[PDB]
Amino acid sequence: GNLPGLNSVQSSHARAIIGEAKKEGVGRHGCEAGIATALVESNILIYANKAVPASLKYPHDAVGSDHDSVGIFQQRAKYYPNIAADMDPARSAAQFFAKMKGIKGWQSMAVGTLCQKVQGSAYPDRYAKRVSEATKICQAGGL
Ligand SMILES: [Zn+2]
Ligand SMILES: [Zn+2]
Repeated sequence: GNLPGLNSVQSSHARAIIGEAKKEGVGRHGCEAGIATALVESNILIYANKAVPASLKYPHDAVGSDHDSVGIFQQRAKYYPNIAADMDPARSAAQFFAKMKGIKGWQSMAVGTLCQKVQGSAYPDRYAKRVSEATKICQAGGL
């Protein structure tokens, strides 16, 4: 059925993230970072943004108005110009994991801090508060 604490939509999205974690070989630690980030930024839903016209032309579970942030990871269109990718769970995850891997020391870095660095966020506390669930969800997905 569904993953721990996720409805069927969130579950679908998380499975796509977890699947890309396997493909990219980031292990549970990587998966924890991806899911924890997804929970904070969007609660694992695909957001569009009025501020980015092209994003309304892709399937989305809701609309938000944070900067030019789009998708599950709230990747800024400024920096991530391919909106198709930003609005696709698997491809958007690949974009997260790609940046995460370029961070020297990520494999043994605390998850909260790792998400902060990847997202350019100002506080790790938000992501850290979500790791317990991210683990449960990653485990249930096969990582
Ligand atoms: Zn870990
Ligand atoms: Zn700003």
